[PDB]
Amino acid sequence: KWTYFGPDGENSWSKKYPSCGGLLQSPIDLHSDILQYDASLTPLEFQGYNLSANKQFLLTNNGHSVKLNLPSDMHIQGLQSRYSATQLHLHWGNPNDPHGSEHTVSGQHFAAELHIVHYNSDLYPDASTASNKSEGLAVLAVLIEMGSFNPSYDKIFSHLQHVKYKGQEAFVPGFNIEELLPERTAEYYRYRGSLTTPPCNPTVLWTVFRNPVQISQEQLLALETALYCTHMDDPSPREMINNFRQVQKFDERLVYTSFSQ
Amino acid sequence: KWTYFGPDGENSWSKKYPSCGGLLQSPIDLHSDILQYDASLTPLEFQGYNLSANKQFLLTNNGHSVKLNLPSDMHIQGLQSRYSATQLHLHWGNPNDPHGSEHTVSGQHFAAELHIVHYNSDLYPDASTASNKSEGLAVLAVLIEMGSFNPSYDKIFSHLQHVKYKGQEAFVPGFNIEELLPERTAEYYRYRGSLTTPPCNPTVLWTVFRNPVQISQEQLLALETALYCTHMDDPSPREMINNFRQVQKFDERLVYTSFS
Ligand SMILES: NS(=O)(=O)c1c(F)c(F)c(S(=O)(=O)CCO)c(NC2CCCCCCC2)c1F
Ligand SMILES: NS(=O)(=O)c1c(F)c(F)c(S(=O)(=O)CCO)c(NC2CCCCCCC2)c1F
Ligand SMILES: [Zn+2]
Ligand SMILES: [Zn+2]
Repeated sequence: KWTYFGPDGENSWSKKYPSCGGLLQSPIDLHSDILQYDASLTPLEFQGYNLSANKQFLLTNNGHSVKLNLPSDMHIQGLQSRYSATQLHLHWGNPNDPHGSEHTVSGQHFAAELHIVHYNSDLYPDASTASNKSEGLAVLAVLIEMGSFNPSYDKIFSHLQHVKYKGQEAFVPGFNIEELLPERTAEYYRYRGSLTTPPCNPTVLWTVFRNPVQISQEQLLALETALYCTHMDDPSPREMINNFRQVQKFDERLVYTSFSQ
Repeated sequence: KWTYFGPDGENSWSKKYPSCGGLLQSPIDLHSDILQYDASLTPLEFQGYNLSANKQFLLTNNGHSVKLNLPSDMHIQGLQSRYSATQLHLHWGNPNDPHGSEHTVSGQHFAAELHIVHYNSDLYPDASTASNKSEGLAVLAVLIEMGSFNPSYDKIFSHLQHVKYKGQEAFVPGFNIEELLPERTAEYYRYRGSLTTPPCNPTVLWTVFRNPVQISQEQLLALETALYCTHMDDPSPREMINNFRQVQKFDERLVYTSFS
């Protein structure tokens, strides 16, 4: 059992999960000193993001986040191997401190962060297997701020109130995930990192888009209040909040940008 | 041992020291949402900070920072118990990313940070005994930014070449420690936290001053380049850099300010 608050909190993850205390840890603060423009950085292409509306995809509160499972036929192109979708999830903060992105940009926490997890399907038979292996994962990160209502994100946020507790499962009608991407996806930060949750394997190529998306005050509140980290039967409920890991040292590492300034 | 890097860096500190994976950990990001003004916070009074120019004080490279020993006559007034000085020390980054303050303000790392450690000498016989007890410590933080040369800080820095390796020591003549403090010291952040290094006891009354000081770029480069974590006879040597902890979750606590 690992949490984001307390003695089983992030500082103690290394105890049972050695990689959490290891190399190439994520997330990071995105700031000019570690940034380098790289003009070999080409736009990604997104394939099979348009999931059938006439089909439904499994949403899961896993006691640590709310995740939507995704079909392996959805993949990205523009990286070295094929990367096929496995899942998306979010991290966020709390109504007292609604700044719970994981990556930060010149020290600024955004409101929340959306992650779309892909695995290496040129090399590995699944995501689980790929996760423990080198260059085995690729994560897309969309920074989220407060602003206008977001009908596309609502396509997820409306099933929340019905997966409130640990282990619970429910169904979203398939939709076009590219709707969850920001403006100018060609402009992004790229670097080598790790899973931000136990077991923290250093196996992730991160792409964090330069531009954020906007969801409204109420959707943001909704996301921050809907879920619990605990089961239905648990005598000591815990609200699912602050489910972002703190930024990590970035020693001898560099973040590559597809954009100049 | 414990380091700021590698498999013995900060995310593994809790495997050696229970408190570093506990509550109320320092340092923290100083940002708008969690600041609460508190008109109750009166200016501290610094007693016995004008050290005798006629006395030498030990400056030690301990493999983690450079620390100057301070006399137990040196104390803070203004708090509920008397707090007496034990030492001061610093934290910093590296020439390639010269942002190594422990506290950040609105997410921004300053160049470096100066810490002046005190223990509660109304309750306890010394610092080490006080290190694990209620209301044990009060630490003063001074945020450091790169800029104008600072004569006073050079009263410490000018000696850096003498404490280059771990276990190495210089002697420093007394000057006024208050000269190290930024202006308007009445203006500060205040919160309950911990030691930023192992054993990380959650026994520190923190006071971070609002205003940064400046040191020159030469002065900061000396601090970033003179010192080593390893002994002189270590020919597999570690540079002393990035000797600061990442900011901690701080999300039931508030930080109180004395200014608006
Ligand atoms: N920010 S993250 O992208 O590194 C991340 C999470 F934050 C996260 F919580 C998870 S998971 O524990 O919720 C479970 C995945 O469905 C994964 N998942 C990865 C690691 C777990 C191995 C199997 C799935 C591969 C991705 C994950 F990748
Ligand atoms: N950031 S800090 O102000 O809490 C701090 C340090 F960063 C630090 F490095 C030290 S250290 O020089 O002694 C090396 C760490 O072992 C102390 N020293 C205090 C805490 C040590 C235990 C009890 C005595 C109080 C001094 C210390 F207090
Ligand atoms: Zn994630
Ligand atoms: Zn310190």
